[PDB]
Amino acid sequence: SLQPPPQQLIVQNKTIDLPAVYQLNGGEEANPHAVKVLKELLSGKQSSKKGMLISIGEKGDKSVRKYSRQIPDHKEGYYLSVNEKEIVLAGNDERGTYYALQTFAQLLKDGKLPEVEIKDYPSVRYRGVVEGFYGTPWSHQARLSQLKFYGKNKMNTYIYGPKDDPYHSAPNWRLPYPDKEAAQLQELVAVANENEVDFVWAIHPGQDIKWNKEDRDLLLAKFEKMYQLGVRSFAVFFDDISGEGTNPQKQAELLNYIDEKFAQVKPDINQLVMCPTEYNKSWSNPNGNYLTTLGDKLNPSIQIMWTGDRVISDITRDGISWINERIKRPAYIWWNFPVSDYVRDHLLLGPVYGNDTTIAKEMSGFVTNPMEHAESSKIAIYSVASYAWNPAKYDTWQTWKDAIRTILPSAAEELECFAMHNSDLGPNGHGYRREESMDIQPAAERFLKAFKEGKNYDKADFETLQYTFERMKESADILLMNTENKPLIVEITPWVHQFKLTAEMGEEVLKMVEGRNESYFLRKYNHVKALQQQMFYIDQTSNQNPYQPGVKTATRVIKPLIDRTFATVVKFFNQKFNAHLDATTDYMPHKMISIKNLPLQVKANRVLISPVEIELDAIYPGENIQINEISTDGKEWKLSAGLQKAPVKFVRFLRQFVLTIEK
Ligand SMILES: CNC(=O)C[C@@H]1[C@H](O)[C@H](O)[C@@H](CO)N1CCCc1ccc(F)cc1
Repeated sequence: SLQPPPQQLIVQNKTIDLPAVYQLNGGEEANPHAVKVLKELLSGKQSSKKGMLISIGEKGDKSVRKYSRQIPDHKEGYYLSVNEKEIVLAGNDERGTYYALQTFAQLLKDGKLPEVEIKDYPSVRYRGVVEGFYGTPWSHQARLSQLKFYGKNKMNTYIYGPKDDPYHSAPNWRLPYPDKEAAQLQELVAVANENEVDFVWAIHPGQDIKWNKEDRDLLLAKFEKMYQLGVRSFAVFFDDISGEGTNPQKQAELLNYIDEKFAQVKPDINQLVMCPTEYNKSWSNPNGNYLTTLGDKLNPSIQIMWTGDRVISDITRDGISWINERIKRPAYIWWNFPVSDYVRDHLLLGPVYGNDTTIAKEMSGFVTNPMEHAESSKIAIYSVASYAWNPAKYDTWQTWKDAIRTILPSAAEELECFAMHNSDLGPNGHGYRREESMDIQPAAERFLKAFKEGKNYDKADFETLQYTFERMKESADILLMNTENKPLIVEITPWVHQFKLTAEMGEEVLKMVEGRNESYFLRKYNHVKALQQQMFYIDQTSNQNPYQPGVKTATRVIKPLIDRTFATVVKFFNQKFNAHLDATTDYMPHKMISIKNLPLQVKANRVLISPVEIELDAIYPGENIQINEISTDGKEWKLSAGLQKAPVKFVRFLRQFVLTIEK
């Protein structure tokens, strides 16, 4: 298995030993980065002329003049051959040679190579990642890990643009980075170069830019500073802004000025990219002509980014033809997956799919906007790298599995389990969803329908659910203690905790279904209620960000199954034994009687009704009561209003109804 899969491949049945004795040809000529990889693979240090010849170099080098005709005439292309007599590692360019070695490293198994002929090259010119999300920007160590990962998977582009980096966006995009950050960026660029990645530094000046000489000069001054730090590719983002900065004429003029007075004046600047204000069809106003202005005015060499028909969308043939006709060039795709900054309580670990596989020539580039969880994003990144290199043979599920086995080989099956049930985004404003838990979806749907209707569920379906919950617990506990990729485990641990609780709860609820006596049923019932409380605790103490705090897992299929199964069996119990057990499926320390069944939610220091009287579990100082009588007890009482730290336990009087309290 090779990732990305090469364009052309011919395999035999011969097994070549990684030669004890080798003769290196072209070590002084070839890409130093590629040579370093090779020499590292050759600890079989017997290196005389008496050994198996190994030819490495770029097209035009003396080392590979023979195989000149086999080398693909594409940028970043290469030719690789292994047989009994000689090994060839010939790239069309230095980066092509490097990519030949990355494939060669995958072929090396058990210290023995297969007899293969490979002619390979990318179908998309620019492939990689744009760190362009809202939230905590990737740590320095995360970014270093990312760059080495890109090189291994032949991603040649990394676009730096964290929305919450103050020196990337407003107002301090005018200011140079402090010495610490500057030294770190200098290192990143160096590491990027060592891994054949283009470090593209983006700037995001649109929100407060003045279309005058001062701001223009300051932007160029900033670019000049980044250049001194080693940056050789640049970008200007105009996404998510209002006001004068949205002017297409001014944007195009600025970019063209940057191109003509900086990009072309420097001897070695590669990529120049811009992100438009209208970066998807849905936000494009047909009443005007923003995109056709950019397309006509912006110099053709300059790239224009695009997220598809919507903010979050997959790329289609009709969609890319639509934008391309207007910007007068092939779109540079900005794919908003697996970015989760609008569903921050979810991890998006599912496979990469939905993007048309035949449109490689219709795009200038393809980059993915990831989660602020860097390691967790490697699943999607690895897949995009595969897709972008050879879209014609992109295998959705095989690549997803290959990614997981690469990222965490010591616990691949456990990570698959966790990831399969952590891929959907849940409900959101963009209406973007992904498949989740499809393996067990059919058995869950049948079981619940039969159970509710009082019909007999199939034993097979029941046992599948049992197996699933059992597997989830194993996976959760093994992942917690995994020391192979510690940074990964740190990222997902809160979800892994919630994942195990979900599985434990599922087991206990199934036992309530099997329950044949009252005492045992009650024991299980009390255990479930305690587990609910534990999930609440994690939801309130982990991932407490300002936007979607907490931790949600297995939301598409499994949590609804358990909740609905728990509610149903409790109803049956109350009917049978004339009891009044609470069939609530989510713990809530507060109460709200009156909408009669609308549940309360605790988010940070806020108590709210899901879009009348509320009773808190205690007396708190009140902050305010936003909306769209106060009391400490039911005796004495007193589009928004404040509380001024007054003691509150009861409130009395739907798009929002939120009580904020002090902590
Ligand atoms: C190509 N550029 C973008 O995709 C811009 C932004 C950021 O990159 C963000 O990571 C991504 C997905 O959340 N986009 C969300 C945009 C929605 C949004 C909705 C309402 C708003 F008020 C502001 C932003």
